[PDB]
Amino acid sequence: KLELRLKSPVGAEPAVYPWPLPVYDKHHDAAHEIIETIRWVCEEIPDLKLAMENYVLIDYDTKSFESMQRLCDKYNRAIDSIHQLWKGTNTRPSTGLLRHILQQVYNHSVTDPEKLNNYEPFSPEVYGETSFDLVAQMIDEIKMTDDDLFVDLGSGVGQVVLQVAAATNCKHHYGVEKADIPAKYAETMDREFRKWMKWYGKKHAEYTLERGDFLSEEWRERIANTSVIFVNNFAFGPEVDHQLKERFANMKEGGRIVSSKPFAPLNFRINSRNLSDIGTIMRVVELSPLKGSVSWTGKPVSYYLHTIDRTILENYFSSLKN
Amino acid sequence: LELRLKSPVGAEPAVYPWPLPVYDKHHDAAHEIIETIRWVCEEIPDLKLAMENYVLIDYDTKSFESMQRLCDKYNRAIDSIHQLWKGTNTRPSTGLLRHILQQVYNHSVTDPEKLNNYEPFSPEVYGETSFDLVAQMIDEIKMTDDDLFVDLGSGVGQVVLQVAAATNCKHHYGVEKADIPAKYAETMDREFRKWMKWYGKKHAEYTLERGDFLSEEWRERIANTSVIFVNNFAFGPEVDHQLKERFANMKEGGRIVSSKPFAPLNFRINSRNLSDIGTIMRVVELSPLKGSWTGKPVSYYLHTIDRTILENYFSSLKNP
Ligand SMILES: CCC#CCN(c1ccc2nccc(N)c2c1)c1c(Cl)cccc1Cl
Ligand SMILES: CCC#CCN(c1ccc2nccc(N)c2c1)c1c(Cl)cccc1Cl
Ligand SMILES: Nc1ncnc2c1ncn2[C@@H]1O[C@H](CO)[C@@H](O)[C@H]1O
Ligand SMILES: Nc1ncnc2c1ncn2[C@@H]1O[C@H](CO)[C@@H](O)[C@H]1O
Repeated sequence: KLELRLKSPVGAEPAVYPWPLPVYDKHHDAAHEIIETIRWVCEEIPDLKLAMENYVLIDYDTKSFESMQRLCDKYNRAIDSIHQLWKGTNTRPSTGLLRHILQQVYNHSVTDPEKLNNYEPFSPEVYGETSFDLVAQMIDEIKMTDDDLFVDLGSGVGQVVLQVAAATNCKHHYGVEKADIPAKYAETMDREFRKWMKWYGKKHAEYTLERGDFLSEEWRERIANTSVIFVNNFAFGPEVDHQLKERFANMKEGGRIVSSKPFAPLNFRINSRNLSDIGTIMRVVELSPLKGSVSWTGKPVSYYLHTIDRTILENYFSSLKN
Repeated sequence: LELRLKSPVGAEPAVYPWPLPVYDKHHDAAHEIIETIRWVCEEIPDLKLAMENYVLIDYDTKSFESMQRLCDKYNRAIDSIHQLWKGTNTRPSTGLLRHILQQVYNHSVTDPEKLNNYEPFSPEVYGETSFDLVAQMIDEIKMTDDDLFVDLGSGVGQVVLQVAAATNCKHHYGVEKADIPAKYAETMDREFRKWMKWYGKKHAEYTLERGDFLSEEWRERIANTSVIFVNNFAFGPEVDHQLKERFANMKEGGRIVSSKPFAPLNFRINSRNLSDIGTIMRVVELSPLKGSWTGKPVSYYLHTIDRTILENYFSSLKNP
């Protein structure tokens, strides 16, 4: 009774919200999530926008049970008419819808954000601010096919994995996280994501979010067999950084690493004193949405693309032999 | 016990005290310093060449010496470029303006709790969607030096500052009645003018004033305004009614951009609704989703004063 229901556009189980509606933060709540969900479904199903009496999307009071109920009811009646129309007569989400889905999955999953103990700009709590856009730019730049295996080393609550799995056709996407609190929230993010993606009728690639230490023996062979590694190594100490380079040194030719800090200098010059360095077996480039034909107006951020290339070491040895 | 950033145009340096201020749970002045440096380097290519690249990768925001080293490397690069230019003002890019407006807010609104604003239109979240929707609005209405822009209920003045940085309107006004945002708007104004000079960026003339937009003085001022911006989403029926009476004195082609329409989108003039504001204005819903938008599914409303709607009704009665 004391609740609001939104029918799924594809006939999945309805989204059920209790009344009073949950509040996510000081300026964000479930009332706005309901309005935006309705708007997104109408935007991408044009018959639905035609069927719905749209005056309610102007005339609404988020603090009134009756007003919010009438808004949900108009949308649900329009869903029923469209289901009748389709009776008589499964794609990847757009970037805009995926941004909404990921936020919605986070709001239903991470109920106590204080527990994360994350005060850095890479916190799950601010993922929608810059990270989502930079991951979308990364997806467009780093071409992935069904022959690729994607791994996020230290995946937090799994946001990058969910975004990449919704956008690409990699064979599989993995997220590995060590810390207890984020790996526990990742279990809910996983269930909430699959549920919401089915509610919208959207496709995603296969993915797994797992609890683990990416420096373990099991993960050594797994990194060696990964074609695309994503790693937020910005705050990693020298030991972890060193151990990671040792793991990357076992990757196949053409294997790629995308990171927030470079693992080798951008201007690496192979000599007799730096033959041990990872720079001898990889090309490194700085990718910035500020560079190119990209219409970027966000933060002046960059990421780094590393590609395993053993010809740098091979050519130096030929120079030494001849 | 401080950090200094030299201006790329030789204005007074930006001075930050140490320990560096914290703005929120994930945002501080150390990130502001780094991003300021990155923006100046991005838009001055010789600067990016002169500066040692490692400096913006290996930094510790919690170390005075590390942050001082970072500022020093940028200041030395500014000095080399100033020497290069010795040896022989534009508008900010959208990206730089977004950074400038956040920076102006960070230095001005020290106690955001005081605003008592829990709505999505709060100054505290302006950079999230409002900034992008205002940028879309500026591209859509295409104001010239003959225009006068007025934001009715301007809060801390963010819309006025954005519009004045982007357009060549003769003047931009913000009028705010509430004490706390009107007081913060005075600081936003000073900080904006200072930061714009620091970057060497141009803006149009603007005034942020404390006042009641329903007063007699404002009645004549609204009548002489060519572009009104108003966030009327939470306005009661009395304010809404009084505003329509103000808009009814505007000139033909006068425009009102708002968060809620002042007249129905499907208004049809008849003998029973001749009193309605819909008889003298066109109304259209503008949505960035219609027409590369991936943000929130938001809309705003454009009203254009057009008394020919009323006139055609009378001429249609006399010419059946
Ligand atoms: C951890 C969640 C995330 C993300 C997106 N991202 C970046 C890179 C630099 C940034 N700088 C500042 C602020 C951000 N939010 C940044 C995000 C990223 C990419 Cl695209 C490739 C490889 C690693 C990373 Cl971490
Ligand atoms: C007050 C600060 C602002 C702004 C930009 N804006 C809107 C309009 C609808 C919105 N919907 C949801 C969320 C937002 N942030 C929205 C912002 C706006 C415009 Cl472009 C024209 C006329 C009035 C308005 Cl209020
Ligand atoms: N050895 C590790 N194995 C898996 N995740 C890790 C490990 N070390 C750090 N992390 C995680 O990496 C993330 C930062 O990239 C954080 O969420 C942090 O908990
Ligand atoms: N009569 C008025 N005069 C000036 N500002 C007002 C008036 N009424 C409301 N406001 C302001 O309009 C804004 C609502 O967008 C608030 O900042 C609020 O204080």
